[PDB]
Amino acid sequence: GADDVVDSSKSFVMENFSSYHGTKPGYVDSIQKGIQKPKSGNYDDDWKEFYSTDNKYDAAGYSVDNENPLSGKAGGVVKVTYPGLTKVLALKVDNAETIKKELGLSLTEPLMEQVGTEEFIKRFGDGASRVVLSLPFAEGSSSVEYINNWEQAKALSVELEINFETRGKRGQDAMYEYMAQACLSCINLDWDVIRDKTKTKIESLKEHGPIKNKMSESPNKTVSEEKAKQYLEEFHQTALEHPELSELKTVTGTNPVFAGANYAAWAVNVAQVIDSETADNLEKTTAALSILPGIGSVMGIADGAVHHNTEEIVAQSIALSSLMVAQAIPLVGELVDIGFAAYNFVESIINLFQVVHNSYNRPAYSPGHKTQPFLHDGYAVSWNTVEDSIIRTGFQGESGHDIKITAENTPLPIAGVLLPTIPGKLDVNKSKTHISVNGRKIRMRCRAIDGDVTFCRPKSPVYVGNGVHANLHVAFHRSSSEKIHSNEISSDSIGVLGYQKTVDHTKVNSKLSLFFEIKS
Amino acid sequence: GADDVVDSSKSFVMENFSSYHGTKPGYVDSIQKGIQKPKSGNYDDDWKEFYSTDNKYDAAGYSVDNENPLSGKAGGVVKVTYPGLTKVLALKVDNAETIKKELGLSLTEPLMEQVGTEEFIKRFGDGASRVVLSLPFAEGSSSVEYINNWEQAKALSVELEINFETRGKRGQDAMYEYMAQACLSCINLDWDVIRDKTKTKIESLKEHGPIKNKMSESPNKTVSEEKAKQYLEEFHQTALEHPELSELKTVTGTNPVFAGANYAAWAVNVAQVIDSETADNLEKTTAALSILPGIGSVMGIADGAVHHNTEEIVAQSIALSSLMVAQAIPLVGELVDIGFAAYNFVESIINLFQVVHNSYNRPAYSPGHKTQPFLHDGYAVSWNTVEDSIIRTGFQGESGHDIKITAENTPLPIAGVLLPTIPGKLDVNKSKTHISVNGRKIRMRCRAIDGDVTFCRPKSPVYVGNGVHANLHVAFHRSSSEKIHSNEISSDSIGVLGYQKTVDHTKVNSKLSLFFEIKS
Repeated sequence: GADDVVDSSKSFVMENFSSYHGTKPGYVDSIQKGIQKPKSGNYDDDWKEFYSTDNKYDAAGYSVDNENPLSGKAGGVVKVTYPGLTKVLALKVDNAETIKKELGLSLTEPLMEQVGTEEFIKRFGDGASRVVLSLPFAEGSSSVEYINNWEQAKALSVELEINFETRGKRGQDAMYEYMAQACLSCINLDWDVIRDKTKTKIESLKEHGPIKNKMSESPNKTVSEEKAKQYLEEFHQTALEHPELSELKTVTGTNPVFAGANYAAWAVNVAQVIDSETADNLEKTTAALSILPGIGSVMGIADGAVHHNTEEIVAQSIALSSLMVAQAIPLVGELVDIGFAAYNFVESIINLFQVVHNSYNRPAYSPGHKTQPFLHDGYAVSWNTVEDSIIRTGFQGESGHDIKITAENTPLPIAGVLLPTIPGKLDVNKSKTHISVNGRKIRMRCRAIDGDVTFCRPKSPVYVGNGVHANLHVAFHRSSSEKIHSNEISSDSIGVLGYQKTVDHTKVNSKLSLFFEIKS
Repeated sequence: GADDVVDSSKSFVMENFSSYHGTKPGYVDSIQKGIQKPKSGNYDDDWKEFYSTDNKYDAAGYSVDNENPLSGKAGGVVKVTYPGLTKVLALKVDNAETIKKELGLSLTEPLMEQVGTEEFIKRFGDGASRVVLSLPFAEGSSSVEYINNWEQAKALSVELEINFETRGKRGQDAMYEYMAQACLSCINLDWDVIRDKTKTKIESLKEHGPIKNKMSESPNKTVSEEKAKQYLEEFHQTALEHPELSELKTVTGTNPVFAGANYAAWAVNVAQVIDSETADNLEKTTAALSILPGIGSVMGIADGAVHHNTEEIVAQSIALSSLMVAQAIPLVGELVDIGFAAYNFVESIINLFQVVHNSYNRPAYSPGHKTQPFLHDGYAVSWNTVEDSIIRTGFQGESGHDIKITAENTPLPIAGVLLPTIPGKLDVNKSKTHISVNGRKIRMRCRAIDGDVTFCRPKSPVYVGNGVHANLHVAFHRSSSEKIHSNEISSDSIGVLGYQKTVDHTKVNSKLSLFFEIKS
């Protein structure tokens, strides 16, 4: 029925309904004369339309130069307003055939065509001058996408929200500073400060005796990739000794992702894929750099956290990466000017920083929460469904909870599982708790540890891998209707235990965590 | 309603309804006198019951000695038959409160109690002498689990299906040879042959000049773990040169998982966790060995396939592993007799082989098929739902397909995606195809490659990692109602491309495959 394709709760009517539209450079002024369909030349006749959104910051992402989409200039965002009263109709599905059939409309005329006809709107407009469809912007987003009938969009009034090119910043800085307003702490850095600090640090580092000497030491010739990495590793060790890098050094030691070997491999990789034509063009540089592994070493991003979180540390890491890439270019080839390290290398990587910082500033589930997998030591585990991750409380009775388990290649063991328990309010049903391995149901033997943890081991050995997967089913029983209190529990996760290894001279199992939420 | 908890299609009535029950050693004869509730001492008052199954081979898995569940003897399987007519009632959920409420029965008396009362059965039995509940055995399984009211189970007639101890085989060989009857080729090996071949190969290998000399060379002293691994690696290289290992050598070279370094690390790991008490006890040996990583090297299992698939190669790998572990024991400690390498080491690992071979012999989805993830190079990708993996054909209109993407730690790029296409019958809708990164919707630029592939790249750089995940949404449009024909397509997978690397002196992207099925 129509409620299968339309959400009446999120449908509504508004007077002067406004929304936002990202606009490419060169059209920021011309679009403000009026919304008009572009010239001929698509993918779905039913979906011809003019697109807008409720989120001006999402709209800013569609404003970059189409001929240089990765690195080009952003135009701006305009606000577009319908005069009068508009019915926004929220959809539950984006399939034109389903929407057409379930709304009793003609299946022979494009959906978006009919949305714009006087019939359809006297019928669905609830007294509105026009009808605009709505859809969920995307998975992981709360924004709203608006689909406007072109003709009806002629009625739109258009004005400026922001012109990114009037700010006169370098690269895409204005666009990303704007998007950062869409609101782990937060990374909201000043990139003019970072760029100036980076140039300053590069010039200043290059005038140190030890670094100058290291520079001389270079083969300054094409040499094998392992020799190049060894020299670059040495260079990194030298430069990090200097005080303009002191903060970097301190973050460097807290994580192997940040070690000199990883900077060396990144710098060698960069020099290997940047030829003279690419070095001269920001877009081509960005496309090349953007497909390399290892950028988290330069970015100080590991374990879900952005560790290079101040303008000072970021400028230090970019400065150091720049001079390492300058050192690596003559060790891989002869035909590329090392000016790339100071110019488009810095310009491009600054752009990549802003993309990734932008991702980490958006709400997202951590590994092991809801349906995001926990990936670790070659395993993948995850809650089968979102409800599995909720442990309901305040009632007598049972619940069951499914956890998917597998591994990437060779067979890896599952040693057991650490579960929460609370006498009366949350006991493990050890009859109904089991692990199914390619459909072989394996029962468990469990013992209590302290008072709030039950540890269960399979009664036959469990292995998972390419082609062998498992379902861990956890059954809890509740003899009391008393609500669980958030300190009767000492962890917020179920701990699946993988293979045994030695961490700092102690034998422990690989830990695979599924985070739960107690509710109700 | 009752149809929310009961499946009338899989419910039925049978005359002389029989099923199977795994029986622990010492109870195979006594159980055949009659089914009886054991003495007092559970987890859910509603679920007191006697359990059976439709699959005698699954039942065989519950027949092992409870005091030695990993490695102990298996009793057998008995067939249990109800005289007369039984109503089997299939359930859709295993929650006693939900089942009780929805079936209009009392919520104050255990479910399984009421199942056994004359009331409930005149009412649901459709003229049956008793009522037995049914449930899905497990995830990934097609077997059926039966839950029998104890009292009503007094009526059961019991006979022998198999006594595993009468076969008089070593270890658990009878149980696993039986389970293998439950039916990539298949691994159905004769383990008496393997054991005899293994003893023979060990004795024969130990009498070679080169291997004897290598033996002398050993420090024969406790030494560092890296020195031990170096010597063991040398030893492995020596033994593989001898003709009784020729088949092993040939499989050895086809895969780095099988290289001498991995055997050495396994053998060192084993020697490190086996003390004298553990070496003397099969169950304790098995519990220790079963939680180690790396067993696929000895098993020849990698990439979803069992490469050591003949009695000859398996006996060669176990023989070689045995003598390596004999060499590693004095290099880690002084208090353990190397007789462990020949006795319980071989006994235990044979048991682990049978467990894993048993897993690979069961039907299962490969990585990237249905909802099993494809794990590779630190990424995880998967179909969001099972229907996403189906591309329907034979109609004009659109479909959409969601692929979850993330990575395990530091930010890794998504370079683009390779998609199937067929003019008219399956075109990419490049307006509605996009990738959402923590809710940031990124559009694509696509180009055709040949005639049946469309390659799409994001218009802003995509990275994923701990805390950053993506949804790839693929929209197809169909201008013809003609059914896709299975040679208009040259691959059965969508290819997500990750970071760039060099494979045999060529630059390629990490390949992440989502396998689809064309249907309808």
